[PDB]
Amino acid sequence: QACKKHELYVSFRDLGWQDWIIAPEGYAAYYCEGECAFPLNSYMNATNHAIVQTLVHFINPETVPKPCCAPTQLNAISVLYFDDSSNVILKKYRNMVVRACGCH
Amino acid sequence: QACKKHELYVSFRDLGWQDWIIAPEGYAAYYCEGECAFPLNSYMNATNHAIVQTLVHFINPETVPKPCCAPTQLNAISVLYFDDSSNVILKKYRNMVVRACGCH
Repeated sequence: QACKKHELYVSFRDLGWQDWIIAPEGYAAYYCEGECAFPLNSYMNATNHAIVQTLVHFINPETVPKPCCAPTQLNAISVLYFDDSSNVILKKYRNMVVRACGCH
Repeated sequence: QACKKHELYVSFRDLGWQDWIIAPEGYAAYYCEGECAFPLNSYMNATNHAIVQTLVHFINPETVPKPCCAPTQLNAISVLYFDDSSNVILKKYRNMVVRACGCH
Protein backbone atom coordinates (compact mmCIF):
# COMPACT_ATOMS: atom_id res chain seq x y z
CA GLN A 1 0.00 0.00 0.00
CA ALA A 2 3.23 1.99 0.16
CA CYS A 3 3.43 5.52 -1.26
CA LYS A 4 4.04 5.42 -5.00
CA LYS A 5 3.14 7.10 -8.27
CA HIS A 6 0.21 5.61 -10.21
CA GLU A 7 -1.09 5.91 -13.77
CA LEU A 8 -3.79 8.38 -14.73
CA TYR A 9 -4.74 9.52 -18.23
CA VAL A 10 -6.64 12.69 -18.98
CA SER A 11 -8.76 12.79 -22.09
CA PHE A 12 -9.28 16.45 -22.96
CA ARG A 13 -12.69 15.12 -23.99
CA ASP A 14 -13.49 14.28 -20.37
CA LEU A 15 -12.53 17.74 -19.15
CA GLY A 16 -14.58 19.35 -21.93
CA TRP A 17 -11.51 21.07 -23.35
CA GLN A 18 -12.49 18.77 -26.23
CA ASP A 19 -12.83 21.69 -28.62
CA TRP A 20 -10.04 24.27 -28.66
CA ILE A 21 -7.10 21.81 -28.40
CA ILE A 22 -5.76 20.54 -31.73
CA ALA A 23 -3.20 18.32 -30.00
CA PRO A 24 -2.85 16.15 -28.00
CA GLU A 25 -6.08 14.38 -27.18
CA GLY A 26 -5.10 13.88 -23.52
CA TYR A 27 -1.98 13.01 -21.54
CA ALA A 28 -0.32 11.00 -18.77
CA ALA A 29 -0.89 13.05 -15.61
CA TYR A 30 -0.16 10.28 -13.12
CA TYR A 31 -1.04 10.66 -9.45
CA CYS A 32 0.61 9.98 -6.09
CA GLU A 33 -1.03 7.49 -3.78
CA GLY A 34 0.01 5.15 -1.00
CA GLU A 35 0.92 5.17 2.66
CA CYS A 36 3.70 6.96 4.50
CA ALA A 37 4.76 4.85 7.44
CA PHE A 38 7.84 2.93 8.52
CA PRO A 39 9.62 1.39 6.68
CA LEU A 40 10.19 4.82 5.18
CA ASN A 41 12.42 3.40 2.44
CA SER A 42 14.63 5.87 0.60
CA TYR A 43 13.09 5.32 -2.82
CA MET A 44 9.98 6.62 -1.09
CA ASN A 45 11.66 9.98 -0.67
CA ALA A 46 10.80 11.23 2.83
CA THR A 47 11.99 14.54 4.26
CA ASN A 48 13.28 14.88 7.82
CA HIS A 49 10.03 16.42 8.96
CA ALA A 50 8.38 13.34 7.46
CA ILE A 51 10.33 11.03 9.76
CA VAL A 52 9.77 13.06 12.93
CA GLN A 53 6.07 13.31 12.04
CA THR A 54 5.85 9.70 11.02
CA LEU A 55 7.43 9.00 14.43
CA VAL A 56 5.55 11.36 16.72
CA HIS A 57 2.50 9.82 15.07
CA PHE A 58 3.53 6.34 16.17
CA ILE A 59 4.01 7.63 19.73
CA ASN A 60 0.70 9.47 19.67
CA PRO A 61 -1.69 8.81 16.81
CA GLU A 62 -4.23 11.21 18.24
CA THR A 63 -1.41 13.75 18.18
CA VAL A 64 -0.66 13.76 14.47
CA PRO A 65 -1.29 11.95 11.20
CA LYS A 66 1.24 10.20 8.98
CA PRO A 67 2.66 12.47 6.27
CA CYS A 68 0.71 12.42 2.99
CA CYS A 69 2.01 10.86 -0.24
CA ALA A 70 2.35 13.89 -2.57
CA PRO A 71 4.16 14.55 -5.85
CA THR A 72 7.74 15.74 -5.38
CA GLN A 73 8.42 16.68 -9.01
CA LEU A 74 6.17 18.05 -11.74
CA ASN A 75 6.68 18.34 -15.49
CA ALA A 76 4.92 20.85 -17.77
CA ILE A 77 3.04 19.99 -20.92
CA SER A 78 2.42 21.69 -24.25
CA VAL A 79 -0.90 21.59 -26.06
CA LEU A 80 -1.52 23.18 -29.48
CA TYR A 81 -4.89 24.93 -29.72
CA PHE A 82 -7.04 27.44 -31.57
CA ASP A 83 -7.23 30.65 -29.54
CA ASP A 84 -9.95 33.12 -30.51
CA SER A 85 -9.24 34.88 -33.81
CA SER A 86 -8.47 31.38 -35.09
CA ASN A 87 -4.73 31.60 -34.50
CA VAL A 88 -3.29 28.11 -33.93
CA ILE A 89 -1.22 28.35 -30.72
CA LEU A 90 1.28 26.46 -28.56
CA LYS A 91 0.88 26.67 -24.77
CA LYS A 92 3.08 25.12 -22.11
CA TYR A 93 1.06 24.28 -19.00
CA ARG A 94 3.51 23.76 -16.16
CA ASN A 95 3.14 21.26 -13.33
CA MET A 96 0.70 19.02 -15.20
CA VAL A 97 2.49 15.66 -15.11
CA VAL A 98 3.66 13.98 -11.91
CA ARG A 99 7.18 12.60 -12.32
CA ALA A 100 7.69 11.34 -8.79
CA CYS A 101 5.84 10.92 -5.53
CA GLY A 102 7.06 10.73 -1.97
CA CYS A 103 6.42 11.21 1.73
CA HIS A 104 6.81 14.88 2.66
CA GLN B 1 -11.52 21.35 7.31
CA ALA B 2 -9.57 23.05 4.52
CA CYS B 3 -5.89 22.29 3.97
CA LYS B 4 -3.73 24.36 6.31
CA LYS B 5 -0.61 24.27 8.45
CA HIS B 6 -1.09 23.33 12.12
CA GLU B 7 1.03 23.61 15.26
CA LEU B 8 3.22 20.78 16.48
CA TYR B 9 6.02 20.96 19.05
CA VAL B 10 8.77 18.38 19.36
CA SER B 11 10.35 17.91 22.75
CA PHE B 12 13.74 16.30 22.16
CA ARG B 13 12.81 14.52 25.39
CA ASP B 14 9.94 12.75 23.63
CA LEU B 15 12.17 11.56 20.80
CA GLY B 16 14.79 10.37 23.29
CA TRP B 17 17.40 12.70 21.82
CA GLN B 18 17.07 14.06 25.37
CA ASP B 19 20.76 13.53 26.06
CA TRP B 20 23.24 14.70 23.43
CA ILE B 21 21.49 18.02 22.56
CA ILE B 22 22.55 21.00 24.67
CA ALA B 23 20.09 23.30 22.88
CA PRO B 24 17.24 23.68 22.15
CA GLU B 25 14.91 21.49 24.15
CA GLY B 26 12.54 20.99 21.21
CA TYR B 27 11.11 23.07 18.37
CA ALA B 28 8.11 24.12 16.28
CA ALA B 29 7.87 21.50 13.53
CA TYR B 30 4.30 22.24 12.49
CA TYR B 31 2.39 19.87 10.23
CA CYS B 32 0.12 20.11 7.18
CA GLU B 33 -3.43 18.89 7.51
CA GLY B 34 -6.78 19.58 5.90
CA GLU B 35 -8.75 18.81 2.78
CA CYS B 36 -7.99 19.54 -0.85
CA ALA B 37 -11.25 20.08 -2.68
CA PHE B 38 -13.01 22.95 -4.43
CA PRO B 39 -12.96 25.79 -3.52
CA LEU B 40 -9.25 25.41 -4.19
CA ASN B 41 -8.53 28.93 -2.95
CA SER B 42 -5.19 30.43 -3.93
CA TYR B 43 -3.87 30.82 -0.39
CA MET B 44 -4.23 27.04 -0.37
CA ASN B 45 -1.53 26.80 -3.01
CA ALA B 46 -2.65 24.15 -5.50
CA THR B 47 -0.63 23.12 -8.56
CA ASN B 48 -2.24 22.56 -11.96
CA HIS B 49 -2.08 18.81 -11.53
CA ALA B 50 -3.92 19.40 -8.25
CA ILE B 51 -6.85 21.01 -10.06
CA VAL B 52 -7.11 18.41 -12.81
CA GLN B 53 -6.89 15.67 -10.16
CA THR B 54 -9.24 17.44 -7.83
CA LEU B 55 -11.56 17.61 -10.87
CA VAL B 56 -11.22 14.15 -12.38
CA HIS B 57 -11.92 13.02 -8.83
CA PHE B 58 -15.22 14.88 -8.77
CA ILE B 59 -16.16 13.26 -12.09
CA ASN B 60 -15.08 9.83 -10.91
CA PRO B 61 -14.28 9.36 -7.24
CA GLU B 62 -13.51 5.70 -7.77
CA THR B 63 -11.04 6.92 -10.39
CA VAL B 64 -8.81 9.05 -8.20
CA PRO B 65 -8.48 10.65 -4.78
CA LYS B 66 -8.28 14.34 -3.95
CA PRO B 67 -4.70 15.64 -3.77
CA CYS B 68 -3.11 15.43 -0.30
CA CYS B 69 -2.34 18.47 1.87
CA ALA B 70 1.49 18.41 2.08
CA PRO B 71 4.15 20.94 3.10
CA THR B 72 5.31 23.13 0.22
CA GLN B 73 8.24 24.77 2.01
CA LEU B 74 10.63 23.50 4.67
CA ASN B 75 13.08 25.33 6.92
CA ALA B 76 16.18 23.77 8.52
CA ILE B 77 17.05 23.91 12.19
CA SER B 78 20.26 24.06 14.20
CA VAL B 79 20.78 22.16 17.43
CA LEU B 80 23.95 22.39 19.56
CA TYR B 81 25.05 19.02 20.95
CA PHE B 82 27.86 16.98 22.46
CA ASP B 83 29.26 14.63 19.82
CA ASP B 84 31.46 11.79 21.05
CA SER B 85 34.87 12.97 22.26
CA SER B 86 32.87 15.59 24.16
CA ASN B 87 33.20 18.28 21.50
CA VAL B 88 30.25 20.69 21.70
CA ILE B 89 28.87 20.95 18.14
CA LEU B 90 26.44 22.88 15.95
CA LYS B 91 24.38 20.91 13.41
CA LYS B 92 21.88 22.26 10.89
CA TYR B 93 19.15 19.70 10.20
CA ARG B 94 17.42 20.74 7.00
CA ASN B 95 13.73 20.34 6.23
CA MET B 96 12.67 20.08 9.88
CA VAL B 97 10.14 22.92 10.16
CA VAL B 98 7.10 23.26 7.91
CA ARG B 99 6.69 26.86 6.74
CA ALA B 100 3.71 26.35 4.47
CA CYS B 101 1.25 23.70 3.39
CA GLY B 102 -0.79 23.31 0.24
CA CYS B 103 -2.62 21.07 -2.20
CA HIS B 104 -0.13 19.45 -4.59
